[PDB]
Amino acid sequence: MKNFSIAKSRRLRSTPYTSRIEKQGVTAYTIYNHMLLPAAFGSIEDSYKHLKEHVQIWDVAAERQVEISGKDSAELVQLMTCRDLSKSKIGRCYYCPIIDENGNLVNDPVVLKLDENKWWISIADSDVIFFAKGLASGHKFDVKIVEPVVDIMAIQGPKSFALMEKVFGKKITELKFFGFDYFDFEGTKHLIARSGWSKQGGYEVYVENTQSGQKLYDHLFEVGKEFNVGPGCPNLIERIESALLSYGNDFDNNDNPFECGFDQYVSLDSDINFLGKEKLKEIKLKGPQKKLRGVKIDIKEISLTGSKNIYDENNNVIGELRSACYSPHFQKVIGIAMIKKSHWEASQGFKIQINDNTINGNVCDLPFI
Amino acid sequence: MKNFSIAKSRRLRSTPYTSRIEKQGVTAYTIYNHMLLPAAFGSIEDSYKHLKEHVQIWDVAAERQVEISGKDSAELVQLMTCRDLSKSKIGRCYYCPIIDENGNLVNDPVVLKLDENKWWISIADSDVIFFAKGLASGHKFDVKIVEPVVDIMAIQGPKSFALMEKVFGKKITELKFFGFDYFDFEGTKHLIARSGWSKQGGYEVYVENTQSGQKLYDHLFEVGKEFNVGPGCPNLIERIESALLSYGNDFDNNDNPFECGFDQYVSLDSDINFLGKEKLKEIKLKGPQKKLRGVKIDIKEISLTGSKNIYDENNNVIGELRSACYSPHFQKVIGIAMIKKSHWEASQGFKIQINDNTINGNVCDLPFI
Ligand SMILES: Nc1nc2c(c(=O)[nH]1)N[C@@H](CNc1ccc(C(=O)N[C@@H](CCC(=O)O)C(=O)O)cc1)CN2
Ligand SMILES: Nc1nc2c(c(=O)[nH]1)N[C@@H](CNc1ccc(C(=O)N[C@@H](CCC(=O)O)C(=O)O)cc1)CN2
Ligand code: NA
Ligand code: NA
Repeated sequence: MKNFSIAKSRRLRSTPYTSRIEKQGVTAYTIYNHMLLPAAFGSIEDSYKHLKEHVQIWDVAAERQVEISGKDSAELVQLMTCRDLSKSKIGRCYYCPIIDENGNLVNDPVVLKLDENKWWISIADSDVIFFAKGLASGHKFDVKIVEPVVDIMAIQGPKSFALMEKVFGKKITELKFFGFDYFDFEGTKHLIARSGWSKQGGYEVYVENTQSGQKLYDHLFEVGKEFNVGPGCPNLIERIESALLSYGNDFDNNDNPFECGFDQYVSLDSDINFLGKEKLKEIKLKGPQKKLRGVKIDIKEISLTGSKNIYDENNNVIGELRSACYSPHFQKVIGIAMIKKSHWEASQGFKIQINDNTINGNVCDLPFI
Repeated sequence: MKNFSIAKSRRLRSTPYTSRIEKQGVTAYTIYNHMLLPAAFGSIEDSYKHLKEHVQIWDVAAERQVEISGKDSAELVQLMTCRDLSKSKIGRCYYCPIIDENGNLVNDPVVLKLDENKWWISIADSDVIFFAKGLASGHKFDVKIVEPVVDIMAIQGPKSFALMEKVFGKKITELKFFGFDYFDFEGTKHLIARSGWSKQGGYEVYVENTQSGQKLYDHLFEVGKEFNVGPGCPNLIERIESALLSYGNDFDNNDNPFECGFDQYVSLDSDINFLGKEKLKEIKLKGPQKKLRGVKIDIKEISLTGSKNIYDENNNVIGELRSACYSPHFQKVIGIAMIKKSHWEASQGFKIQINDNTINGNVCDLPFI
């Protein structure tokens, strides 16, 4: 078979939105944090054009929360990330690389400061919950760690602002990027952040009152018709163009923040303790020997399922292509590659095999646009 | 909406066997430890009948290892589990429930004792590696923790013994259940355990020398025609009939081992140090308020994708059905359910609404067969 079906089970968790999206045209799934995440609603290029011009409602429930509350909750959150949260404020979100004893990436969540003693870690695809539980047990921290009943619905695209203002009024229009607050829908208060995994604008509703969230989802579709609302999901083209990086795809637990472009989030000259601070000082002094870069490849199609080596002019491996797609903007294939320091330079040439032919590419900066 | 395609990416990791199985009729995948695990090679019933009669070779590379080595390794491994490993022997495997600060299940791995200071933890679907790393950081344990390059291939079914003897000769016939040793294939030594996720007999080859394991895979198909060898995968029907439990399906991180039938593996009266030991003591003294039980249901079809409530005659929830299938042995649907203390007794009747029919069922003992 060309395509393979996904085998559902309790373990591949469904979401509060599954039954809806399956009547709205979902065509493919991925699995993210042991949960169904839509991967396509038909054509990826059509979804991309629609996202950049209208507004979409997304089931991103698979962006699970790790809730850490209690006396030592701030310190435990800080312990896991190289980002300095000492001046963090309630009502703000923070992109926080989580690192291990080697200084290597575990996850790249968004952290929400709900209170000094209550934090939500909105995670990429790894079981941060068990990292946090292990750390807390070993450090004898006085915290409570749970995966709360939170199921994010995102509203993304340039008409997200107009749609959300229609539903919630003027107060939501004051919400700054990466801020959050609480908004009433039909008597129920929901936490809503201005965030999401696109650079096309919008919001993430952190649904705790599940039935009210399901009704809000339906209401967004009913009153969003004038904005050409449609279902959607994180878009491969958009996210590669925007260089929105994906744990497990572009970087993994063998990479450190300096190999990923996370330099601005590694706080080494402050007094905070975090895992691997250690080794991260050593890595920053010497400099990385590999780094994520963009590539352009002159061909019109690709289906990347895993890493592909890229090669030099002497057929020595000089990097690894990790994410890729056809970009209508460039009218060629673009992608994200971990490249050796020999071939870093924007415009450096390389060779790659697609099917059984050697095809030329060039290295470029991120983001692409 | 009926079946949905899986969307492949680097993050949904492929295995050393992917290219082979995709020429051998794989039709459906699940995701297990962020890795492709085959779910079907066409009809599940036909796969079931074949496994019960003959022999299958399985890609179960998604059964990842956590390797913990060094001076404090034995201690860290024991810290994670309620099972007493104090008299553990090199060359043996042990079923070892992994427990958190609440006494709840994180994973139900098989632990292989390679040396006093080298342990492999063969895991179910959760990121045990990060639990280990967290604990090790807090305790400042002198350990190395890695996910090694190990990609299990299983050989399962009543003809597995004869096929393996064919390849490896008499000495493999000496291997006892849950034992392992090293066996030469074409000059490469492979760790082989008598284990696997069926009750139909066989082995798991812990392939480290990937190229050699791939050659072995091919060789088993070539020499296994005598035994009607075929490809396959863990089988829903067989595993429910055999009462083999799956983390994330039958039990999860809100359940403790006394709710799951793991009592024999919980060591409370020895001197071992592990997480939640106090709380398991508290919990054992009250007794569980819910437990896993078997059910039989009077219909011939089901497609279970999540928990389904099961009811008494006056419409109160008495439990949650978590895994189910049609069983050709029973000529009816069977399953595994978390049932409330009020309604455990074998033979207790219940009702379940499936679409337009209320269907009768009853509670029963595990295992079924
Ligand atoms: N809830 C929420 N949770 C998340 C994601 C999200 O999407 N929203 N995405 C995954 C984690 N990855 C990212 C990647 C990028 C961003 C993001 O939005 N980044 C801004 C960072 C802004 C900043 O640095 O302050 C950027 O322009 O790069 C957020 C999460 C999983 N967790
Ligand atoms: N490598 C290996 N690793 C594993 C699995 C496996 O399948 N093999 N399976 C997953 C964990 N679950 C199980 C469930 C049952 C068994 C099993 O085999 N149980 C015997 C227990 C025998 C004993 O306790 O000694 C039984 O008959 O119930 C093994 C792993 C993930 N890790
Ligand atoms: Na989701
Ligand atoms: Na696998």
